[PDB]
Amino acid sequence: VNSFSGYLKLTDNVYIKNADIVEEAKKVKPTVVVNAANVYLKHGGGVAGALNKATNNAMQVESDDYIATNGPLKVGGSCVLSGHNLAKHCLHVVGPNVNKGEDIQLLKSAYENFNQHEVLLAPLLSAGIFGADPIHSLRVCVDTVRTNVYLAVFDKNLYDKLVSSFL
Ligand SMILES: Nc1ncnc(N2CC[C@@H](Oc3ccncc3)C2)c1Cl
Repeated sequence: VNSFSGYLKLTDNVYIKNADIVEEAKKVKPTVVVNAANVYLKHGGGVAGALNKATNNAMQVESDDYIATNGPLKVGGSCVLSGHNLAKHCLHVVGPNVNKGEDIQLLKSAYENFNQHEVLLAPLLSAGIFGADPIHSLRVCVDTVRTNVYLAVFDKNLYDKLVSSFL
């Protein structure tokens, strides 16, 4: 038993809710919240901009030190940093950005990072401003992640389409 509430169960291990991941994170304090990161950990907009704003820019400060030491992430890669006031840890995961021309096949590699964590609160990777189809992202999630994932979908209209079209 865990503290996630109001989720619809899609599979043995994937759950989905119409929720703001920031508000969801502040209430649940999950062990891991996933950020929709880019390789530079520049948290300017979308999920990343929202999560970072909720940390009063502490996520960005930590991220800039990470990049100065380690260099950029790979598309499809991840790093574990602090969850600040939102979670114990933040798993920064880089899905391919279609608006930058990145290969969509890298979406599966991106979701594989979730398997290193038993339970996660996450957005749909490569959705929103990353330009991929969220229905495809949900399919890849279900077919790749084996650990327990709680997906927060900000847009109610999108949440209803994802559920109604789920196979
Ligand atoms: N998945 C998302 N994609 C893009 N923007 C989002 N947010 C939530 C509200 C606002 O973010 C904050 C964050 C901290 N204080 C007030 C508002 C935009 C989200 Cl939740």
